[PDB]
Amino acid sequence: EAVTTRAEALTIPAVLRARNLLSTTVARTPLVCDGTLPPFVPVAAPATMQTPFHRMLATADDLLFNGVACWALDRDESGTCIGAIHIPLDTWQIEENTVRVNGKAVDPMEVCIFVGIHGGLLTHASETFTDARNLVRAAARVAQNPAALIELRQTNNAQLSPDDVDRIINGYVAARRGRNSGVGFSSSGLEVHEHEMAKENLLIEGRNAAAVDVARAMNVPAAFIDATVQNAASRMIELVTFGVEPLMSAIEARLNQPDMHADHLANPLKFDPAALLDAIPTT
Amino acid sequence: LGEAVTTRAEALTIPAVLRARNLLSTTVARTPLVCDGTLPPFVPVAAPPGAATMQTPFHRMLATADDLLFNGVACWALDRDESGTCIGAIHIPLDTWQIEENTVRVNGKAVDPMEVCIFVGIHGGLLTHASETFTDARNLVRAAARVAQNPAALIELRQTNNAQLSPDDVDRIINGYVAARRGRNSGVGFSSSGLEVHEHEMAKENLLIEGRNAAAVDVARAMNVPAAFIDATVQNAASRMIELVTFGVEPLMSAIEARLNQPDMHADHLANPLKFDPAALLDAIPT
Amino acid sequence: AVTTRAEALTIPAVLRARNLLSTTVARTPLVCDGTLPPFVPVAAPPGAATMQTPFHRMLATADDLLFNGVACWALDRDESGTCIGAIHIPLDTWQIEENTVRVNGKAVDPMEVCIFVGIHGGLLTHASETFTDARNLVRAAARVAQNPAALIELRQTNNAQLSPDDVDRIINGYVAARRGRNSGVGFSSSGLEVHEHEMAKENLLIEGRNAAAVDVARAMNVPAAFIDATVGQNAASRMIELVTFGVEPLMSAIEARLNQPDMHADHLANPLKFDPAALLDAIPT
Amino acid sequence: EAVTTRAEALTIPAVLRARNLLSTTVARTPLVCDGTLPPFVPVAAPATMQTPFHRMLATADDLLFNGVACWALDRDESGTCIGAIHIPLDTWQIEENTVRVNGKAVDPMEVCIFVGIHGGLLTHASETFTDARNLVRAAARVAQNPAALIELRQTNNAQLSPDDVDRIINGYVAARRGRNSGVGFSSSGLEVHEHEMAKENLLIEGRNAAAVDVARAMNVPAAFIDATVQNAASRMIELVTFGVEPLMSAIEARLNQPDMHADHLANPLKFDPAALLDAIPTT
Amino acid sequence: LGEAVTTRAEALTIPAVLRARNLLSTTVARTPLVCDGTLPPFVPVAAPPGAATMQTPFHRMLATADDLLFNGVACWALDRDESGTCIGAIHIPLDTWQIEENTVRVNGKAVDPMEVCIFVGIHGGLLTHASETFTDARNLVRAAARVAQNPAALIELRQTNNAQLSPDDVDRIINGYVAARRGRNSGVGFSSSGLEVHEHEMAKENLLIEGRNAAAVDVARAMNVPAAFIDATVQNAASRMIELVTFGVEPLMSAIEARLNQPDMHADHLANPLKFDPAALLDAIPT
Repeated sequence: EAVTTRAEALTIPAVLRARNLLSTTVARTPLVCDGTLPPFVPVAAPATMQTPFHRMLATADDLLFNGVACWALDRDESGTCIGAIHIPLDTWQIEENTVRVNGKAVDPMEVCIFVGIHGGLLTHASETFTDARNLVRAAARVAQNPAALIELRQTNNAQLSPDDVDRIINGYVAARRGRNSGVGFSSSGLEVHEHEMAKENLLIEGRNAAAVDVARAMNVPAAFIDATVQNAASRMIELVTFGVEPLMSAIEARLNQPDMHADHLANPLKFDPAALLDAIPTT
Repeated sequence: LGEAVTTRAEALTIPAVLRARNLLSTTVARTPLVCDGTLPPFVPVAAPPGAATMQTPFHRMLATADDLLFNGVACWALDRDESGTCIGAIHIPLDTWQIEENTVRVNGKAVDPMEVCIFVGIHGGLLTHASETFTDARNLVRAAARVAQNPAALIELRQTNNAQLSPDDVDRIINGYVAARRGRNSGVGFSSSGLEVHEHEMAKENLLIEGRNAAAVDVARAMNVPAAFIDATVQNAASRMIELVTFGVEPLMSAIEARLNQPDMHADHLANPLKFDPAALLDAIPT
Repeated sequence: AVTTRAEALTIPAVLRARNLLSTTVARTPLVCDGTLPPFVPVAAPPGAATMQTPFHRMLATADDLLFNGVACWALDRDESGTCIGAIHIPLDTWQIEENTVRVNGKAVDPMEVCIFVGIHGGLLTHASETFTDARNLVRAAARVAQNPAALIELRQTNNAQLSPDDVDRIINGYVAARRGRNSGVGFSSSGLEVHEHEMAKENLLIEGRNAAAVDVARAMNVPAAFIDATVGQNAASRMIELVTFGVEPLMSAIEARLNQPDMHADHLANPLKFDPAALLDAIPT
Repeated sequence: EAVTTRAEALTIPAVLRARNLLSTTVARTPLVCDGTLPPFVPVAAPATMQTPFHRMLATADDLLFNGVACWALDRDESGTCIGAIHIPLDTWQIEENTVRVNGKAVDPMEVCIFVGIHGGLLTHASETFTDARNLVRAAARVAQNPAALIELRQTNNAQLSPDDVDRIINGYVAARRGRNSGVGFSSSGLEVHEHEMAKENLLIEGRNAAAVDVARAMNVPAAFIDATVQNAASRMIELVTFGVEPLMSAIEARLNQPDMHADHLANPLKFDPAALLDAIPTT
Repeated sequence: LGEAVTTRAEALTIPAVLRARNLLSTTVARTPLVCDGTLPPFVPVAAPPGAATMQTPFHRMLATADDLLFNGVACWALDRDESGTCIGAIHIPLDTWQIEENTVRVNGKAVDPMEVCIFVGIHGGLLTHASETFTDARNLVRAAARVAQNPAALIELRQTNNAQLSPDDVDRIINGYVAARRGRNSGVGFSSSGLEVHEHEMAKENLLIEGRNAAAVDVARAMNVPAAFIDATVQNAASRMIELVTFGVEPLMSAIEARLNQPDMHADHLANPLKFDPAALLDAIPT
C-alpha cells in the first residue's frame, strides 16, 4: 500500500499544494538572455501542440518526482536547436549508454536530458508520503472505531467448535461494519472487551508533523502549505529563493550547454523571477 | 529499509535530512566561483562537449557538496592536457576511487596523483557521525505509525481457569488473535472460557511526539543548519540567505576553496585567490 | 562511556557546537602588521592529489585543543632556522615523555615541532560524563517510548514445581514476544500473570534531553541558543557573539603560542593576530 | 563521593562554563600603566615556556578554586622583578611563616603570592558542586528506574532460609541491572511491589536550581550559563563589571605593591577591560 | 556540617549567601576612599613593606566589610608612629580581639585604645540575625537531595498475619530492607510471608521547590540585596551598579565612613571629610 507513483503522491494534498507552488512558478517564469534568445525558447510544438508553459511545467514535475526529464529536439538549422517538446518518462530510457525513445535507439543530438537536484521524490519521499496518506486513513478508521482489537470473551463453559467461534466472530464483524447500526448480541456469558485503544493525540499531532515532513522533502517551507510550527512580493521572493530556484538552476545548467545554446558563456540563458513580481498588481 | 541508517540513500529518506541537504548543497552549487585574475578553465567546464558524461558544473559542485557532507571527502577527476594545464574536471562517485598507502586508484587502476583532485571536508561525514541520530530519526516516525493505532506492543493471553486445554486448543486462539492483530476479521478475536486478553507495554505518546521534534532538531544540529530553517520548533529572504550562508554553508565553501587554492589547481592563488561569491546569490533575489 | 572524540561527535549537539567553534577559527585569517610569517599561507608543500591545506591545519588544531587541550605542528625550517611551513599532525603520532617530544617512535628536536596548549585539559577529560549522559538519554527514550516498563514480572500464580530451566525458558517466551514472536502475543498458562513495574518518567526524559543539550553548550563554551537548545538577531551580531565569548579564548591561546620567537621573530613589535573582522566583511550586504 | 577537587568540579558543565567566562576573560585582558610597564608583564618564561596568557589564566583559576596563587619571580635587575612564571599549587606551601617551593624553603622575594576574594570554591562550593553533579546522576538512575525500593513479597507460606531469600533477591537484581532485558520471574505467590517512587518534578526543577546555585557561587549571573530564571559589548561589560572585575582587583592589589612595581602610587598597574571591547568587531 | 548554621564558614557554603556577599563586600573593597584634603596615610597603606602580614588595602577593606556584615563589628590595628600619626592600618581577625568593660585586648594583652580602630556595622551581624534562615536555606537543599529519590521518610513493616516470627526473624528482614534503603542489593528487599511494606511521610515536592526559591529571597532580604541580583525569582551594568550601591552598599559604606571621619582617624573630617567614591566604579565600566 506504499505510495510509489506520482498519481498516488498527488492524492496527498500537501504534496499537491507544494507541487503547484513549485512547478507552476517555474512554468510561469520566462527564460531570458542578453543577445539573441535561442529559438526553442518560445517554441515547443509547431499534430498535438504543447504550449511552452506546459513544456516547462511538465519538465519541472519530472525533475521533482523522478529527478530526470527529457525534451525531444527539432534541430533544423543545420546545427542549432529550433524547437523542443517535453516527452513523458515512460517514453524514453537510457540503455547502457544509448538513449531510446519509444524503443527505437536515438541520436544523442535528438534529445535533451535534464538531471535534477536529487534522485526525485518518488525515490526519497516514498516512505513519508506513505505515512502522510496512511495517517489520514488511520484517523478515519479510528474516529469512530478507536479500538483496534476487540475480544469476545466466553465466561460460560460450553465447548464451541472452531466453526462455532468463526460464527460468533462474524456477527460482531457485521455489527462493526455497520449492520444494525452497530448493535450486536453477545449470547451467553460472552462479554466484549475492547483493547488497543487509539492514541488520539498522536494521530492529531502526527498529522501536522506529516505535513511538515512533506514540506521538507519538497523544499518548500511548511508555512507555505499551511502547516503549523508578509505581502505577496515577499512570499514569492521567499518561495523563489529557497524553493524554486534550485530547480531553475539545474534547468539553466543543461540549457547552457553547447548543444542547446552555443553562445552560453558570454550570453547565458537565465530564468527571470523578477518578471513574476512585475506581474503582481500594484496597490 | 531496514535496521541502522548507514547509507546515503537511507538518510535521504528522512525528510529533515533531505531538506537540510537541499539548503546546504544547492546553495553551494548555485554559488559562483570567482577570481580577480583570469578564471581557471576548469571552473566553467566539467564535462567537455563530446562524451557520455554530461556533467554540468552545477551538478559537479552539487555532487561534491554532497560527498563532503555525508562522506567527508570528494574527488574530481581532472582532464589535464599535454601542457599539464587542467582544462576541465568532473566529479566522480565515491565508490569509483580510493587511496591505498600513497596511491590513488580510480576504477581499480592506480593513477597519477595529478590526474585527480581530492577535497577534504569539515568532518568525517554525517554517515559516520550522525548515523545513530538518523536511525533514531527514522525509527521514531515508524514507531508512531505502529503505535498510533496499536499502542500496546505486547498482548498476553492469560488463563484464569483450571480448564483443560490442549496445546492445540491454545494454538487455535493464539492464531485467531494473531489474525486480528494483523487486521483480519476487522480486529475481532475470540477468548475461550476463562481466558482473558491483557494489554501490556502501552506506548508513551508524548515521548513519541516530542521525540519527533527533537529528532528533527538533532538532524539540524548534525547538519549545521538552524532548526527553524527546517521548520523544527524550539525575517526576509535576504537575511535568511545570509544566515544560512554565514553559519551553514561557508564552512563547506571554505573547505572547497582551500583545496582549489593550492598550486596544482590554481597557481596564482596568492595574488588572486579563487573564491565563492555568495553576494551573487543575493543579487539574484528580486526586489 | 563516551571517552573518545569519535564517540563524542555522534552527539548532534557536540557536532554542532564543534562546527561553530572549530570551523570559525579555521576561517579566520591570521594577519600581521609586518610581513607574514611564511608558514601562515603554507601548511603542506605543493603536492598533487590531496594535502593539508592551511584551513585544515587550523581546523584540526582547533579540534585538538578543544577535545584534548593540546595540539602539535610539525615545523618546516629553512637553513636560517625560521619556520616556512607547518603541518598539523595527529595526536596518536606524538607524545611528550620528559621535557622531550617524540613523533612516531623517534625523539625529536624541540625546534621541529610547535606544541600548543589550550584553555583547559580538553572536553574528553572534563566533559566525558555529560557526553555519556547526553548520549544515553537519547537511547533511553528510544527503548522507553514503546517499552516504558523497566521491569517485567512474570508471576507464577499456582504451585507448580518449576525448574531453573523451566523458569528460564518461560522468561525467554516473553523476551521473545517482547521482540515480536506472535505479533507480541504471549500465553499466560493459568499459573502465570505478567506484571509491568517501573514505568518510565517521560517528562524527566523529555526535559532531560534539552537539559543535556544545554549542558553540552556549557561545556563547549557556546550559548545554548546557538545549538538550538531551549532556555525558558542578524548574522553579524551572532558572529560577534560567537566570537567574543565562543571562540576568542581559543584564538587567544593559539595566538600566544604563535607569538613566540621560534615561530614569529618580530612578535614583540608586530604580533600575529586573528582577524575576525574578516569574517564580518565576508558577510554579504 | 563529594566533589573536593578541581578536576571533579570541572566535570560539571555549569562550573566549566562559568570558569571560562571568568578565567578566560582575565587572561585576555591586558595590564596597563602610565609610564613604564614593569618588565614581568609581557614576559613569563624566557626549558618549558609559559605564555603570559597561560600565566594569567592559571593564576585566575588558582584564585577562584583555591583562593590563593603563586608566581615564581626572576628578579634580576638588582632590585626589580623582570619575569614571573605561574607555578602549581602543589608545588608550594606556607609553613609557619616561611614559604617553601618543592620542599626547599625560599627567600620571600623569590615569590609572589596572591590572595583572592575568598577562600576558594573548593572550600565554599563543595556541597553545591556535589549536589549539582549528583542530581544529574539521580536523573539518569531514575529516568527508567523510578522506584528506589523494590519489595519482593512472599504470600505462600513456605519457610525460606536466609540463603533462599538471598537467592530470590539476586535474580531480581540481575533483572534490574538489565539481565533478560528486565524480565524476572516471581516464583510462587511472590509479588513485586515498587516503593519510594521518584518525585519527577523535583529532579527537573532541581536541576536548574543547581545550575543557578553554581552561577551564584561563581559570581556570574545565571543567564550567562544559560540557567533559567543584549549585544556582545553589553554582556562583556556586564560580565566584567560584576563577574571578573573582583578577581582583577585582587590581582592588581598584589601587583601594585612595592616588591613588584615600585612606582605603583603615582603609576599604578591596572587591567584594561576596554581593550576587550575594542577587539569586538564592528558591525 | 551539621546542625544550625552558626559560623561564617557554614554560611558561605550557601550559594546565595556567597553571591550576596561577593556583590556587597567586593564592591566596598573596590571603591576608593577619597578626600578633598590631603589623603590620610593609612588609606593607601595597610601592611608596610617588610612584614609577614602582606595585607593589601583591598583585602583590608574586603575583610572589614565581611566582618561588619556577618558579625556586626570590625577592628583595624593601627600603626601609630611616635608623633601619634597613624601611618598604616591592618584589619585583624575577630577572634584576635575583644572588649572587656572599657578595655580593648588584642591577643589577650590589653592595649591602648589608640592603637586600634573599631567599626560598628548597621546591625548585629547576619550570624546573629539570619542564622535560622541560613539553616533553613541550607537544609532545604539537603532535603531535596534525600527526598528526590527517596520521597517517603518512613518505612513501616507491617504484619498482616498471625505467622509465628521470632524477633530474630524480624531483625533479619528489617536488616535486609535497611540494606536496600542504603542502596545495597540495588534497592531490593524481601518481605517474608504476610509482611508488607508501607510507605509513609511522602514529601511535598512543591513545598520543597517553592521553598528553595523562597529561601533565596529571604537570604537576599537579610543581606540587603534585591533578589533579582542573586537570580532569585519574584537593565545595563551602570544602572545595576547604581541600584546595588544605592540600596545595598551605601549603608555599609556610610557606617565605615562614619568611623573614619572621627578625629582619631581623620582630624580634618569637618572641612574635608573622607568619602567613598562610587563614581569611580562607574568610570571603570567601559563604553
